[PDB]
Amino acid sequence: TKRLSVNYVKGILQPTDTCDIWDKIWNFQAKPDDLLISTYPKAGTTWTQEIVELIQNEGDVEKSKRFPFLEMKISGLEQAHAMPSPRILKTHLPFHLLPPSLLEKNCKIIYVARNPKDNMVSYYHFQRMNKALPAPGTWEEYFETFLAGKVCWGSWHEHVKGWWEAKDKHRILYLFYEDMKKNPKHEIQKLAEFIGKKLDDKVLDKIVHYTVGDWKKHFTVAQNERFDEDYKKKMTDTRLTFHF
Repeated sequence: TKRLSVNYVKGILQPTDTCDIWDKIWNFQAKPDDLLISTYPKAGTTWTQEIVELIQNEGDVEKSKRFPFLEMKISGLEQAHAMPSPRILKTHLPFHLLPPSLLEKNCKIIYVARNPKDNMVSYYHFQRMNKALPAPGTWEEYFETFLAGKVCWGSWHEHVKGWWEAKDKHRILYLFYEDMKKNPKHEIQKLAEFIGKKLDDKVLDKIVHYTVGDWKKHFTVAQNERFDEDYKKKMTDTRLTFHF
């Protein structure tokens, strides 16, 4: 499949059909009970959405009863527009580019961050499959492209940091993909509680049943030391912190 056009919009690479609708995305109309799931690409968006659906129903069979990406257009705006409330919305936007209605209405946002080395590997494969995304080049090229943030939705570093800095003054639950992998029950309960559910010592277990390090096989040691030196320079407010 031939690849589609990708261009800078407000400082980040995006699919050109996204770019073509920027003022529509920006002017997105949120509702107070909207729940937004925000992640860098391949940082757990689908997984988090499933857990959230399940949280909202608790019962696994009535869940086939509702997904739109604010920014996307093959559009996320249209599917959002015609969805009943409470809506579950998705985005890969960096925090400073979030449609302002989402903050004016004080909607609950769940951000999920993933360690950048596994995220780089996943995003590399994603770009290999997805026509709407730029050609990733070889792995060795891609490593440098990602390190520089020359990918859709911008630098991973800017992304996670911007969202982390936001959590103080905006209604954001900041989760780590690795924590969800290690201690799901603990994370599902945090998520439940953020969303307003006082759930059960045993409803958790149903969702826990029903719903890291791999990057080491892909990075050379040289790539790794270069990555870490770069990271140390970009990431200087070390309350923010990842398991690798």
